[PDB]
Amino acid sequence: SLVMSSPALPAFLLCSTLLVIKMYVVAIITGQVRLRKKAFANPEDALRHGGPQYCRSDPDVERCLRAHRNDMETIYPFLFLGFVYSFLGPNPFVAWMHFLVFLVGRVAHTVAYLGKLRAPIRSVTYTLAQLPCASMALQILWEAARHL
Amino acid sequence: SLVMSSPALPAFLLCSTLLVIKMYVVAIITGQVRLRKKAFANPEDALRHGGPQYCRSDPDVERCLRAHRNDMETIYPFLFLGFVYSFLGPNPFVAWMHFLVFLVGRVAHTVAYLGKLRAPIRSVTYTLAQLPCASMALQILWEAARHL
Amino acid sequence: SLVMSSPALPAFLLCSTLLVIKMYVVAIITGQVRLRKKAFANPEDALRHGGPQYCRSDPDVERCLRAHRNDMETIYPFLFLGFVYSFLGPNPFVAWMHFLVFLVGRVAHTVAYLGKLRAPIRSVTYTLAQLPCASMALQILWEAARHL
Ligand SMILES: N#Cc1cccc(C#N)c1-c1nc2c3ccccc3c3cc(Cl)ccc3c2[nH]1
Ligand SMILES: N#Cc1cccc(C#N)c1-c1nc2c3ccccc3c3cc(Cl)ccc3c2[nH]1
Ligand SMILES: N#Cc1cccc(C#N)c1-c1nc2c3ccccc3c3cc(Cl)ccc3c2[nH]1
Ligand SMILES: CCCCCCCCO[C@@H]1O[C@H](CO)[C@@H](O)[C@H](O)[C@H]1O
Ligand SMILES: CCCCCCCCO[C@@H]1O[C@H](CO)[C@@H](O)[C@H](O)[C@H]1O
Ligand SMILES: CCCCCCCCO[C@@H]1O[C@H](CO)[C@@H](O)[C@H](O)[C@H]1O
Ligand SMILES: CCCCCCCCO[C@@H]1O[C@H](CO)[C@@H](O)[C@H](O)[C@H]1O
Ligand SMILES: CCCCCCCCO[C@@H]1O[C@H](CO)[C@@H](O)[C@H](O)[C@H]1O
Ligand SMILES: CCCCCCCCO[C@@H]1O[C@H](CO)[C@@H](O)[C@H](O)[C@H]1O
Ligand SMILES: N[C@@H](CCC(=O)N[C@@H](CS)C(=O)NCC(=O)O)C(=O)O
Ligand SMILES: N[C@@H](CCC(=O)N[C@@H](CS)C(=O)NCC(=O)O)C(=O)O
Ligand SMILES: N[C@@H](CCC(=O)N[C@@H](CS)C(=O)NCC(=O)O)C(=O)O
Repeated sequence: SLVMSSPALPAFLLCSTLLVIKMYVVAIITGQVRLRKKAFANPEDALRHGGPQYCRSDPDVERCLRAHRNDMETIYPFLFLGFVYSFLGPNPFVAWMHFLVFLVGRVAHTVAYLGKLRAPIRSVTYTLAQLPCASMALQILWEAARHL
Repeated sequence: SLVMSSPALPAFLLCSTLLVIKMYVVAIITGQVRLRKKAFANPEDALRHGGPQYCRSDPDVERCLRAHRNDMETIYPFLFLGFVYSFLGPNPFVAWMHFLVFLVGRVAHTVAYLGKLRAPIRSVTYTLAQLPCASMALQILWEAARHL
Repeated sequence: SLVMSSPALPAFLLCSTLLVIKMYVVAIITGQVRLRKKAFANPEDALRHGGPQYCRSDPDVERCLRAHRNDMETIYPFLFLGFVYSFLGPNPFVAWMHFLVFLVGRVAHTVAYLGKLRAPIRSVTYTLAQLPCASMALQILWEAARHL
């Protein structure tokens, strides 16, 4: 199997795929919140689900959308950086720590966001998760630059 | 050519690149709608195109933005999952079916969204397209986990 | 090192990683603008930073969010297209030109957006940067199609 192309790759693929699934869960929650609160973004949706007055914004829906957007701002770059980083021959344990800190940080972020936890809990989880991404980005920069 | 690294890879790259182009088409449509409806997000844009009163929201522009955002929520994860999945040695026909269902589902989604088709047509196309993504994610999870 | 899998790869990884870092910079700027202008998206944030009246929208915050969103609409597809394109054996100089035009175009876009430069400066930078992406997408299409 090509999952063995590098020792850090299986850990990366586990963490990344869990995070993609976590984003799908946010999307599912968002749809459920729209139905429950009867808050739809499109008139065609609203007319199917009770009438035109239900084409409206809702704070809980908007919160779900913010969580999903923040995921796109952070998890998508990780998918790129973590994949490349896996092939740079990092210490396997060090790489696992990068991926684990990101995974735990991001799951905590979603819990803090959707669960409306007091500030600055969410902000701290965001910052914690960005640390390994910054670290990987710099390592990739040096490796890329040195092969120019 | 490295497109032959795995039998499913060419089909994946065809479907993915078509979907990226499809997203670019949505971006082009969005700009055209902004010009036609004179609905700009930035005061500097509005002042070039008729005056400050044209820095305003428009329902058709917002609809285009929702379609593009939903594309980012779904197509970007597919780019990751489909790429990895291509290297896991899936049955070539089975893989083609995963990629084809996603491609057709997503093109239908954009048509349903921008064409304002009655509910739940768009919702069904979204769900249809998510099915192969869920399938690929689970397969990657097992492969990654088993190589830990 | 696996950065040498193809002659264009180091240049791609340099430009891509710089762009990911550039997006992180936009995220940092966004947070700084929220604090400075006291404009928070969440009531829990606002209550930590002065009171509920600071859960409010701000034009500069919204501008930062638009820049970041446009980055997600354009840089993320480049991460995919540029990576694949690097392995298609393009002329090294031609590939460097694709990556450089995208990098310069996108950095200019962010400067034009956040710096509120007169129209159509931002629009032109967007269009300039999309050109190499369109070029790469078409090349990938042909390579993928021909290996079906
Ligand atoms: N419009 C809309 C809409 C808008 C916002 C959230 C949701 C949700 N969750 C929906 C939503 N409604 C339906 C639906 C309604 C009636 C009958 C069937 C369906 C249906 C069937 C499938 Cl297979 C998949 C999804 C849906 C579906 N999604
Ligand atoms: N501002 C703005 C804006 C805002 C929203 C949508 C659109 C569109 N579509 C625009 C928009 N205006 C121009 C433009 C205007 C006058 C002269 C030249 C241009 C121009 C030239 C090139 Cl090469 C590329 C793009 C544009 C362009 N885009
Ligand atoms: N809520 C919120 C919020 C909302 C919008 C922008 C920002 C910013 N920038 C913030 C924000 N506040 C804090 C913060 C506040 C008090 C004490 C500590 C912190 C803090 C600590 C770390 Cl390690 C990282 C981030 C933060 C942080 N971020
Ligand atoms: C991966 C998906 C994670 C979902 C996290 C669910 C967090 C919801 O948690 C809930 O939040 C409510 C406020 O929203 C509170 O009223 C509840 O006390 C709390 O249980
Ligand atoms: C406030 C400062 C936090 C910024 C995060 C920096 C992340 C550190 O990352 C480190 O960078 C070094 C130099 O590039 C490398 O030698 C290390 O391998 C890398 O882990
Ligand atoms: C990849 C891009 C797909 C573009 C799909 C275009 C769908 C537009 O379709 C149009 O929608 C209008 C409402 O918006 C209707 O008034 C028209 O009858 C219909 O033709
Ligand atoms: C409502 C239930 C729909 C959820 C979508 C699940 C997608 C099924 O996906 C399947 O999962 C199996 C176990 O992981 C694998 O053996 C199969 O290869 C895979 O196709
Ligand atoms: C990668 C991050 C790029 C940041 C670009 C910063 C551009 C800010 O530039 C500033 O913009 C202000 C309006 O916003 C103007 O008042 C100032 O004259 C100008 O210096
Ligand atoms: C307004 C027209 C601009 C559209 C951008 C097209 C980008 C051109 O891209 C070119 O496409 C050719 C055919 O696919 C290829 O042979 C070239 O390698 C490629 O650079
Ligand atoms: N787009 C972000 C940029 C900065 C950021 O990501 N901040 C973190 C820590 S405060 C966050 O959780 N933002 C909430 C959000 O993006 O909705 C924002 O508007 O806040
Ligand atoms: N962000 C999505 C999460 C769920 C989702 O993707 N739903 C599908 C099926 S109803 C959709 O097409 N959403 C419309 C959209 O994202 O604007 C939403 O707000 O609806
Ligand atoms: N989502 C974009 C689609 C088209 C686009 O990307 N346009 C460029 C050139 S005008 C841009 O900079 N858009 C500003 C933005 O996305 O906020 C939009 O709404 O404008």
